[PDB]
Amino acid sequence: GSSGSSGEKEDSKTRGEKIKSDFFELLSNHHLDSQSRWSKVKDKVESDPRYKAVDSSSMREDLFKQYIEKIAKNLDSSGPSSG
Repeated sequence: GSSGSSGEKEDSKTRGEKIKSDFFELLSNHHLDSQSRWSKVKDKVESDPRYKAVDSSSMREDLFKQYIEKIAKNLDSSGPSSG
């Protein structure tokens, strides 16, 4: 991303932080797959009120794309992750 910021502030003026966390949670919960399609994830997440929280579209495509991008590419596997 481009927008930078230290730590995390939970103010009323801007409560995007929490909104961001919720977004990821949902997507991930939908067992995202490399062949993930925004149109699909959207038609599936739409049913959820959390998806309504995000007003800015850019955040949706960007965020969603970000997560998916990581999946497709070599997944971060390290530690006891493997059993």
